Amino acid sequence: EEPRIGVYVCHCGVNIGGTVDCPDVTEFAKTLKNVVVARDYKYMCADPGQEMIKKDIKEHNLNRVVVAACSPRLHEPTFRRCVAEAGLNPFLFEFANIREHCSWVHMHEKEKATEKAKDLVRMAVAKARLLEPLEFIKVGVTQRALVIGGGVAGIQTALDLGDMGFETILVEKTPSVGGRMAQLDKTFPTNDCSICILAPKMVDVAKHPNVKLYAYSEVVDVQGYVGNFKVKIMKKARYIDETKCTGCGQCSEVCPIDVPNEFDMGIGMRKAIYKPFPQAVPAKYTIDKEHCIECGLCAKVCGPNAIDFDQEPEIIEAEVGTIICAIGYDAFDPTVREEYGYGVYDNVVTALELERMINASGPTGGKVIRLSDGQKPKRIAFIQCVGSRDAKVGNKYCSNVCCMYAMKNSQLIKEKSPDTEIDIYYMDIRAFSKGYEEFYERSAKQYGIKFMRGRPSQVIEDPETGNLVVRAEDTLLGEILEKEYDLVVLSVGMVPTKSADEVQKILGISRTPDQFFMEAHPKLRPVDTATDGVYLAGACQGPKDIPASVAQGSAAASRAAIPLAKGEVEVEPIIASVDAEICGGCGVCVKQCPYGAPRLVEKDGKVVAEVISALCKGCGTCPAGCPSGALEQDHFKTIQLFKQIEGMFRDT
Amino acid sequence: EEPRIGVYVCHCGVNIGGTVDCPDVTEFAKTLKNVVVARDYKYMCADPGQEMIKKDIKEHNLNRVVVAACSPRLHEPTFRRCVAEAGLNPFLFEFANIREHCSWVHMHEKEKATEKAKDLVRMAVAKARLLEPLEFIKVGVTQRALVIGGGVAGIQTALDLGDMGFETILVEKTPSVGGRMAQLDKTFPTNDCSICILAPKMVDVAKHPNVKLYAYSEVVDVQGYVGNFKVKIMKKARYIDETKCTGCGQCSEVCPIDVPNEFDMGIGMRKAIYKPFPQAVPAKYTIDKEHCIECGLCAKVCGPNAIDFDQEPEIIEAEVGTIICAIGYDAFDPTVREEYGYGVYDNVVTALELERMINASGPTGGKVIRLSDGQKPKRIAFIQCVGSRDAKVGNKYCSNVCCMYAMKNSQLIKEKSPDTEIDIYYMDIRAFSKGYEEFYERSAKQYGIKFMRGRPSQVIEDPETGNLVVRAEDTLLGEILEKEYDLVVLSVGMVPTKSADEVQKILGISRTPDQFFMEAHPKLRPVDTATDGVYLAGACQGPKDIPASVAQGSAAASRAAIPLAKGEVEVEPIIASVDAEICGGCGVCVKQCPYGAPRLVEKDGKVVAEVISALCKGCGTCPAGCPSGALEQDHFKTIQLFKQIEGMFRDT
Ligand SMILES: Cc1cc2nc3c(=O)[nH]c(=O)nc-3n(C[C@H](O)[C@H](O)[C@H](O)COP(=O)(O)OP(=O)(O)OC[C@H]3O[C@@H](n4cnc5c(N)ncnc54)[C@H](O)[C@@H]3O)c2cc1C
Ligand SMILES: Cc1cc2nc3c(=O)[nH]c(=O)nc-3n(C[C@H](O)[C@H](O)[C@H](O)COP(=O)(O)OP(=O)(O)OC[C@H]3O[C@@H](n4cnc5c(N)ncnc54)[C@H](O)[C@@H]3O)c2cc1C
Ligand code: SF4
Ligand code: SF4
Ligand code: SF4
Ligand code: SF4
Ligand code: SF4
Ligand code: SF4
Ligand code: SF4
Ligand code: SF4
Ligand code: SF4
Ligand code: SF4
Ligand code: SF4
Ligand code: SF4
Ligand SMILES: [Fe+3]
Repeated sequence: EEPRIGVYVCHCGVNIGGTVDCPDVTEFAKTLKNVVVARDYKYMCADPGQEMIKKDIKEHNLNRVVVAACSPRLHEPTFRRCVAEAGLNPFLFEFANIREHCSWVHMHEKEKATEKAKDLVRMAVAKARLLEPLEFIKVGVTQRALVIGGGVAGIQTALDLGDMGFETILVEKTPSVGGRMAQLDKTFPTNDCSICILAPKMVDVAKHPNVKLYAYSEVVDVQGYVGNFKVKIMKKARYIDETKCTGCGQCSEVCPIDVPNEFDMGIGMRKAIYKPFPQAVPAKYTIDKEHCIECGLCAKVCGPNAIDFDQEPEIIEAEVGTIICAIGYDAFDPTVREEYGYGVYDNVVTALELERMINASGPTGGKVIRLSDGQKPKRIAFIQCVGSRDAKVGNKYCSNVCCMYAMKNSQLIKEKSPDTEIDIYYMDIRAFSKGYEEFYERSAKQYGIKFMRGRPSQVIEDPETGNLVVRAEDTLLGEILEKEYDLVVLSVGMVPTKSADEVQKILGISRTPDQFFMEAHPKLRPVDTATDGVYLAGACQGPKDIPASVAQGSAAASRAAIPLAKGEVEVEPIIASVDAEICGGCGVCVKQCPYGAPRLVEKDGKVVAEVISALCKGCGTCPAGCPSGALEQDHFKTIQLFKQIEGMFRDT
Repeated sequence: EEPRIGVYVCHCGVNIGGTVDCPDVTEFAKTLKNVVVARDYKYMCADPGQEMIKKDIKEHNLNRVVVAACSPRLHEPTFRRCVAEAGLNPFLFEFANIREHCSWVHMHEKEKATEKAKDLVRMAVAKARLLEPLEFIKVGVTQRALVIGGGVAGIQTALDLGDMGFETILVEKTPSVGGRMAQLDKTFPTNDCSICILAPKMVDVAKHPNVKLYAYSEVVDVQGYVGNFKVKIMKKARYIDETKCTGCGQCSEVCPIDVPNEFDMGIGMRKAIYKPFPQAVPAKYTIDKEHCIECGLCAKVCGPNAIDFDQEPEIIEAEVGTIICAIGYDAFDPTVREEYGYGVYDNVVTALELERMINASGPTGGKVIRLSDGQKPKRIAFIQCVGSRDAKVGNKYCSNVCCMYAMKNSQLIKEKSPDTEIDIYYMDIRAFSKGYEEFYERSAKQYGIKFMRGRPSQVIEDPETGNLVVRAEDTLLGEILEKEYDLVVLSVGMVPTKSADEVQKILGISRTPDQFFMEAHPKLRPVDTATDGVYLAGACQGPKDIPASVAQGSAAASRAAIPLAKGEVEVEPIIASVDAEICGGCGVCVKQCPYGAPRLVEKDGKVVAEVISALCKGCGTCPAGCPSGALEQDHFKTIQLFKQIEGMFRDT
């Protein structure tokens, strides 16, 4: 049948129309072969736009639709549903990106943007002509979810999913769940005890009938696609019998190797054999082989003889339908900001270190003290925006929680020591949510915490006393201050967790300019990722506080429960297949597929290749590498791409 | 059975122990009748403390436990589970608040705080003896949800729930869904059209097989409890047949009466027969009988003969298991801040009015013009924090979105008119989320938008030109500015929607100090309300942007789907019941219950009262008002409270 194309040019208000002469693109579109209808409209995704496309498909008997608008990554599915509702196969629809790829990047070159939009429409029309109707692959959904990361976000997702009756697996890297919230002393704006409100949830998750918690474990491989993921979990060896482990802690005294306690941010000192924190769930010990010397002194003291160095990590194979990534974040390392002297001056600390110092169960026994002499500081300075809103360190974003935790900890220090003078050096106080501005008002009126508007230039240590001097301009007075302090606290920003690189490669997700994981759309889909069946929850998606993280955990559980509840999802048939009449079995394609989909086989007495459709993810590498042309990826066939290339220069 | 009590005194590190002599309280506790065990421990809510109680319950065959520590509002559930795990009924457990209520408020009066702690332990022990074992009530959950409010939040909740396969009802007050987002032109920080994200969602929700949309309707009554709500929806009369209506609008051209358009904030003029905005869903028309003259001119042009002036509102009865409140918000009315002259000066407008002015489909055709002469403003001033962070107007909170929308609309005005000079008068720029600080950086570096740190003192109009003068201190220079402008935009804050009062009374939910709806807990239950089966989503819970509102919509869908998925929920048994042998049917209790649980009935030839257990929420008002003592609230019986009162002065 002959192509009958409908070209729709969107103005997107003035986002496109303001730069691209949309009516002119529409007139040009009509001059192309097979383009029987062409219209321009203010909002193509809106109800009148979709109804326009639909009505035209029926009235003008179109078999190809071209939408010249935003990015397919945003609305390709929207328009596929719109055309499918009118009876047109969704793979006979072609998107032409003239907004993100044209109007938004060529704002001061309108005539050239208009010319570029015409070529992109022509390139789309060129591919559209040779597109073919494909059947969306209906696949089943394994009734099981996987949550990676055991913090407040991941815990919330697994609790909601388990409460809905869905089998859920929760994988936690460290020996205990709880995340950074377990390291905090109290939480703003209520000043609630962090662990005192988090432990009940850690307990609920550990004994939930629908949640399988795998602590001290890591996801090492994820294969498959939405509804059919095959996941490999490595249950790391603690080198201590899990069942015979009482969790008393008497084998650590003998250990001669001291390791800096990660939980205490490097202030505290733990042993090779240890426990992360007192309220840890599950309550069990672990041997760190990265620092263990295998002297066996701990084994001589250990009664049960739970210690076993011949313990081997177990690889667990599990099948899940959806995956929620909630690996959280790490605190920025301020050593780079050399003028603040972190790592040089003893009394300059990060706010996360301060949290561990304030926390009752911390290394200093809940006592805020100077690391140089052990004395309690009488004067303290908080420096805001450390590692945030700073191009020199590559973090041009706001870490969201630093203004609030700085004011919070200042209140906690005042409650414990009212005579302590506290000054906060800031640019903007961001107390933007419920009770936050009130919390800010309170810090000053009730606790007498002082605020200086001015980002400090440098910190200088007095080598005689260990005291620090903060150099900064009081911008509200137009004068330079040089105030002395007993302790300087750096309000460090949030950065992606160290393992984020590994987790990205395993799930196949992307990152935003801030290096955190990328959501499908900031407003249309805040917890979904462009990768179907993979969602996000918490700080790994971007800097945010506890409630925002808990809300995302719940949101991710809802989004992740949709495929599980439906029990069936539709996946793209943009897969590779071998033309047996052309394949002479050269074997080049076999090793190119990382999923082993193409395989050599005997057919009609000779050897040919055959793609196992289910294992093909649709990359297009093997057809590109096929020297006979027998292999072709549906929707990205060489001929289709060839016509698309011709389209940039001429009509074909 | 004789009470066997176990009293546990917590030190909470030194939070209690540092003020209250805990070992002394423990000694005193042992002198009370029925106390078999009494122990003091550093952290009772920790694993060792919980195991200590569980072990003692079994080893000393205890039937009552008293924990003298923090507030039951924090750990009552924790200790309930702890004792229930040891076999002790959770209602035989009694909390004594000696931290929030004693050690934390009597820090400088240790002796008296110790004496007070002893009395509180004695008061608890006194009630404990007469406590009884109670069993939770199991009720079924109607597999249906109700979403009130058709904004982006409510739409998101309805879509997720419907996508999960749950029958959902979406009630929208105005003739179209979309909310305030529908009124915006673009949305920060992506500068997408509001329609980009919202319209496809409006489209989907209107044709969702599991969602019943009731536009131009209001919930007028809600009765029952979680899983068993009986709701009444009033389908208001549009005076047009929706099934017959095409939504062409030939009628709008013929109608001779002009009504101010609410959607355009009074800056637009609509007709008696109308469609809120061009992209409205349902794409149907409505007749405002408040202004219609009944000339019947619109009926002459309507082909399908849809106009019916004899239309009567229909009351729909529906049964739902859960309810999600997403009624949104209203823009603050700045008339009160008389110094800014809103409602006096023609060229002083609110940012929401500006949104309608700058929207292509708005009254001015997307042209920002002065309302005094129709001329385009060459100089514009944005005043931040209007109606927020201000005690004089009673709004001491941050409205969250004003810094961002002010910078967004300034970018939009510059794209349309680069020669326009824009100055933003602010205190703090709150660009706190992903891409926000970047958006802020961009407004200044790319668009040349200027920022003045100074909350303006007043605006003064030139009566001859209509131009405004902004009086403010440039705090970063310590000088007073008196700059002239062609248009002043007031960045109005968010306040609860007008109907919030009516909805609050229907659902039985509370409000936080900012007048927005109150969440169960800020940190851990951000979308649940203290009223079981009633959840929140969006701006009605507090000022927030679209990304957060969509996330809450999804979060609410997850939380609201838990009871629906379980199909069974439990209810606290701290309810009222009548002792038939004592009740002589005096009828005093009946009218005291706002839920109508106590009812008069005939039993064995005589009249007696009978509480319908499921309708009792457990307030204790009718038993308190019962003159025969036949009515009692389990867990708060008069005798139980009497002993508690005696306990303050002596041992019972
Ligand atoms: C100094 C400071 C003070 C703060 N104060 C407050 C406050 O007072 N109130 C407030 O609301 N918020 C506060 N915040 C923000 C708060 O810490 C976060 O909102 C919270 O930690 C986010 O929880 P999360 O689960 O998203 O991430 P996380 O808490 O970091 O949890 C992530 C979890 O996943 C695990 N994990 C990491 N990588 C992997 C992997 N590859 N595989 C498996 N598991 C993995 C981690 O070990 C961790 O347990 C503060 C932040 C800082 C830095
Ligand atoms: C001037 C301005 C500019 C803004 N710009 C941005 C921006 O650029 N980006 C951004 O992210 N955010 C922005 N915001 C914030 C944004 O408007 C909100 O986040 C968003 O509208 C939240 O939608 P909602 O569903 O929570 O409430 P709403 O949008 O207010 O929707 C509430 C819905 O419920 C309905 N309703 C009300 N009462 C009842 C009842 N009794 N029964 C039934 N239905 C009822 C209403 O008719 C309405 O449809 C801006 C706000 C303002 C004021
Ligand atoms: S290894 Fe043995 S001594 Fe060490 S905590 Fe476990 S049970 Fe106790
Ligand atoms: S064998 Fe390893 S864990 Fe045990 S005492 Fe020696 S160094 Fe410590
Ligand atoms: S939340 Fe506050 S301290 Fe933190 S990056 Fe933003 S402005 Fe800076
Ligand atoms: S690369 Fe092509 S010709 Fe070679 S075996 Fe594979 S499909 Fe056949
Ligand atoms: S196109 Fe080829 S290389 Fe790519 S996933 Fe498919 S079978 Fe593998
Ligand atoms: S039981 Fe209450 S008072 Fe005691 S340690 Fe726990 S939170 Fe603190
Ligand atoms: S989202 Fe895409 S189709 Fe919709 S108005 Fe914007 S550019 Fe147009
Ligand atoms: S003329 Fe009739 S069909 Fe057309 S929009 Fe008006 S009421 Fe609806
Ligand atoms: S009958 Fe009513 S709706 Fe129709 S034209 Fe007259 S005033 Fe307008
Ligand atoms: S978001 Fe900005 S303009 Fe709005 S109340 Fe807060 S500080 Fe003021
Ligand atoms: S108030 Fe008491 S005595 Fe009177 S009818 Fe009710 S239960 Fe009976
Ligand atoms: S105790 Fe309260 S809720 Fe219960 S039946 Fe009596 S008045 Fe109603
Ligand atoms: Fe506690």
